This record gives sequence, C-alpha cells and structure tokens, in this order.
Amino acid sequence: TTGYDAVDDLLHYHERGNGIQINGKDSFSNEQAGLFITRENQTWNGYKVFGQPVKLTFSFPDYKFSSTNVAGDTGLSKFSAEQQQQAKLSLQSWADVANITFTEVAAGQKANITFGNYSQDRPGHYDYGTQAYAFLPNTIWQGQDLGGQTWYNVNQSNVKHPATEDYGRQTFTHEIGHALGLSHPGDYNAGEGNPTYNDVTYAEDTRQFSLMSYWSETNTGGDNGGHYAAAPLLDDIAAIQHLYGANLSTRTGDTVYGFNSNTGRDFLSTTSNSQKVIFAAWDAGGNDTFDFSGYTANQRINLNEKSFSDVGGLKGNVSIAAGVTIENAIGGSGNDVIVGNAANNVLKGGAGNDVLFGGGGADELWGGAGKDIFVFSAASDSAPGASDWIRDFQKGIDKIDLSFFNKEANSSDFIHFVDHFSGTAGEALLSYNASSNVTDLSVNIGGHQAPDFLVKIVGQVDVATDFIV
Ligand SMILES: CCCCCCCC
Ligand SMILES: CCCCCCCC
Ligand SMILES: CCCCCC
Ligand SMILES: CCCCCC
Ligand SMILES: [Ca+2]
Ligand SMILES: [Ca+2]
Ligand SMILES: [Ca+2]
Ligand SMILES: [Ca+2]
Ligand SMILES: [Ca+2]
Ligand SMILES: [Ca+2]
Ligand SMILES: [Ca+2]
Ligand SMILES: [Zn+2]
Repeated sequence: TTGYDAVDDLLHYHERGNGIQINGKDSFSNEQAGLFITRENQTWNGYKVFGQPVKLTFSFPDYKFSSTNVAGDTGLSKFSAEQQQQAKLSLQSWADVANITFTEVAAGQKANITFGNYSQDRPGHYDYGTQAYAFLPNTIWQGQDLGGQTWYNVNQSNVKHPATEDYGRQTFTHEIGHALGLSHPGDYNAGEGNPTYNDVTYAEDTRQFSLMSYWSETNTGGDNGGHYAAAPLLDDIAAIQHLYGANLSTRTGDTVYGFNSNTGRDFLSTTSNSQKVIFAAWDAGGNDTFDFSGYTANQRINLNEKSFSDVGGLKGNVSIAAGVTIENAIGGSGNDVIVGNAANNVLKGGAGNDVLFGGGGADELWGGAGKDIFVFSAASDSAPGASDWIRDFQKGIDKIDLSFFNKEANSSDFIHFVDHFSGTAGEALLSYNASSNVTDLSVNIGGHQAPDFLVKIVGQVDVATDFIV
C-alpha cells in the first residue's frame, strides 16, 4: 500500500450520517446523535430551553443506612472521600465542555445534584445485581422534582473504588449526564427487557461515541483495550453543548494532550506506554498538540474535527470534538499514519516507518528516524507562498508520495520529471541548493508556466529512488 492509500483509509474512518447504513442500522451524524441523546428535551433551564448557561449546586448528603430512597433502595450511605474526589473530576469534565458551573454545598443543604450510595433492595438484603441510576431534570414525583438525584450500588467494587476501577469513574460521569438531561442513546424497546446492541436506534449508540451507552465500542469497530472512558465522548459533547452551550473558555492557551500534558486532566494525560488514553478533545483556542510520543504501538492520528484516531494500541479511542482545531501531532516509535487538517500543522513521526500528510496550509513535517513517506494530493497542500517544509529528509531512505495524481489522471505519464518547465501540466522539477542544503520540489499541476505546488525539503533528494508516482 502507498502512503496515499493509508491516508485515504484514515480519512474515511467511521464515516457517518447523510442517510447511510451501518450494521443494518441508521447512521446518525454527531449533531443528530446529540439531539437524540437529548430527546426528552429536559434541562435545568426549562423544558425545551436550549443553549443557555446554568449554575448548579451539588452535595454529598449524609444518608442514613435504614432510610429508603425514592426508588425503594435502602442500606444508604454517604459518598466516601475517594468517591467524592472522583465525582468532582466527573463534574469538572462536563463543566469543561459546556457552560455549566458546579458549586458544592453542605451535606444538609438543598442541592440540585446529589450523590448517594445504596446497598440493599429491601431491608437486610444486599443487592449484588444493580449498578446505578439517576433522574433527569424536571422529573416530578408526588409534587417534588427528583431531578439531579444520582444513586450508586456501593456493593460493586467499581462504585466503591472509582479511582482505581475506571468503570466506576465512567458510571459517575454517565449518571451526572442523566442529572443534566441526557438519556441513554436508545430506549431499546424491541429488546423487551433483555436488550442488546441489535435494538439500537442508530449505529453509533456504542461506548466509542457516548458514555451514555452500555454497548461495547467493538460494535462499531472500536477497541478500548479493556478500559472505559472517564469523560464525555464525541456525541456526549454534542448533546451537552446543545443543552447548555459550548464552553469557549476551556484550554484557550497552547495545550498538549497525551504525553507531557499541560491539561491538568487525568483523562487527557499519560506518563507511560502502559497508561492508555481514551478521550474526545474539546479545546477552545491556541496552538495545540496531540503528543503520543511515548507509545510503542502503530498509531493513526487524524487532526480533523469529529475524526477518530487509533492511539496507544487502542482503536478509535481518541477523537476531536466538532468545532475544534488541533494543530500538531507527534507519533511514537511505531509505524504511524499522521493526517493533518487545513491549518498549519507540525507533524512528527518519531521512530518507525511513518506516513505523514499535511493537507492544506503551510505544514512542517518531520519523519524522524525510519523510512518515512510524505504524501501530497493537491496543489493547495503546498502552494507557493505557503510551502510545506520537510525538515529531515534522507535520500534513499525517505520518500515523497505524489501517487494520487497519476491515479486520478489514470495516466502513468501525467506527473513526470523534467529539467525545465514548458507549461505542460504534470511537469515536476527538482532544484538542489548544495550551499543551503535545501531541495525545491516544484510541480505544475494546473497547467501554468509558474508552478502551483512547491515543497521545500531540507536535504538532498534522489529522483531515481525517492518518489512514489
Ligand atoms: C433523525 C435524527 C433524529 C435526531 C433528533 C431526535 C429525534 C427525537
Ligand atoms: C419510582 C418513581 C420515581 C419516578 C420515576 C420517573 C423516572 C423514571
Ligand atoms: C431503577 C431505578 C431507576 C430510576 C430512574 C429511572
Ligand atoms: C436501561 C437500559 C440498559 C441497557 C443495558 C442492557
Ligand atoms: Ca488550547
Ligand atoms: Ca487550536
Ligand atoms: Ca512513529
Ligand atoms: Ca495542514
Ligand atoms: Ca519515522
Ligand atoms: Ca525518516
Ligand atoms: Ca500543507
Ligand atoms: Zn444510564
């Protein structure tokens, strides 16, 4: 496979929406999913009141063991220090993406969102079967609003120890989701009390796209390696931003995700190959980097909005929220595929045999060690006046892949190398400056005397060995 083949495959990963079918099910766009997850139309600002900020209180009440909650469960207790710590991180992860402010109040004071443990389904009888539940805003029962109550079965080790059992942390984020107005992404009516993924309303109702789902990411071809996302995923972000608006103040500086992170978020950071990230990135400004340098697996990194990446040996585990521009990416020691976007991108392959694709804008490309391939598929990739730079080219080892053009022209003789331009479309010209150690690659794609494509290359290039055409 060419570099271009790999780029094309990553660009078309998890295509969705526009009426297509997947797994015999309707595919929804990110937007459609956000709307469907919020189909009850309930918010803390009112029924069908969307897009407005909200300020909410939360607490950890000191529930009495023999008391019975509204759902009939008993053996109640207050959240432990560990549970409180993890719940606050879950709250923060929702506040990061939408215009929600959370303020803690005292255990005995009325609060919008509450957290409690229960252990028994009836007095003296421990429940080992259930996990957790919560009430959406404006859930009126016997005259009282149950909205905001969240309840967890502390007999489950993950609920008791969410700091070391990542399904517990996910459960906290999920149930807070309900408390804010999110539903499961389907009702699963056809499953009649024993539902499976086969009963979804839309194909992207899986844990790849939403932590409001209970269906494995494997149903959509994801693979999270036995781990569970801590924080809102791509379609959860669409949902909650529909409800309370997008948080334009979040991470507006130059932000590094992954290794060497300055996010101050556990779920956006790692300090070792064994620590695997799973996240959907929301970022409201600045020059940002996906630093996945410390992973040894073969990775695929796509910097386009709404797109999925294969990071740290997982599949479809990293994504970028709608409306977000991430500028830079750093691969690991594996053989990576790294795809930029229309902005200026710094792309670094690291060790391994990498494929780099800057796309539009003026990109800076570093293959690193290994046999790397730099791919181009439009004159606008590297326009004169905004040229890409390949900073580390090694002749006989690295390659420039222009193969898209002859494939599109269906002619082996469209791109070809000449010693001087004649105005004929397809002509490519190399010019080497031994004094500056810079090679210019100029191509006349559009058919003018002046070329419309110019790549600047640090290093010599050997035309006999270094191209894929
Ligand atoms: C056809 C997509 C529907 C998403 C909006 C929610 C409909 C209840
Ligand atoms: C047990 C009745 C509580 C109200 C239920 C409505 C939320 C599903
Ligand atoms: C099983 C109890 C769930 C209550 C919220 C729907
Ligand atoms: C309440 C819906 C849960 C679905 C898990 C099978
Ligand atoms: Ca940023
Ligand atoms: Ca940015
Ligand atoms: Ca690499
Ligand atoms: Ca680019
Ligand atoms: Ca490399
Ligand atoms: Ca290299
Ligand atoms: Ca470019
Ligand atoms: Zn739920």
